Amino acid sequence: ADKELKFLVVDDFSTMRRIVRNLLKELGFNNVEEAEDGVDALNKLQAGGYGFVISCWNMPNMDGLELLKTIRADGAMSALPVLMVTAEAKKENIIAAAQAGASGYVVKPFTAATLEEKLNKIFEKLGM
Repeated sequence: ADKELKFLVVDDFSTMRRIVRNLLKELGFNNVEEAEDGVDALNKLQAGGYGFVISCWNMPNMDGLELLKTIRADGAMSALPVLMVTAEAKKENIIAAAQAGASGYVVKPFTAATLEEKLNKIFEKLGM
């Protein structure tokens, strides 16, 4: 993969965003920006040049699922990789995400090695 891939880390918890950003940094992905909700994420993706989205499932105003659905329906970003992050694995959330086209899903807290594994599988899957 391209270590310069521009990531957008979405979560209403700044601590959670910080974690994710540091784990990416640990894997050598330094190009990272943050969004506090689905709306903010879309405003940012509309600026352009993003290559990957890592989004929390639960956020006020526009949750991860709605954001994901919006991205997938967007002509220009319809295939942007979207990894969903959740603190609780629920069979239904997983299925719902898959179906809406989530690139992957991970339960937090996770380590850089777990993240790496998820990212590599999506990169490959997307022949990235």
